[PDB]
Amino acid sequence: DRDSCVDKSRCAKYGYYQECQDCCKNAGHNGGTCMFFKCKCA
Repeated sequence: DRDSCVDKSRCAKYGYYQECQDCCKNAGHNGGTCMFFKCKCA
């Protein structure tokens, strides 16, 4: 799942966000980036 770090990932139009970032390290994606109003990861 990790909905909280994919769709419900509390981000902006574009940017970065340490929450989804650090979550995504743990997930093993790599890290996160904001766009187009959510945080997505690798």
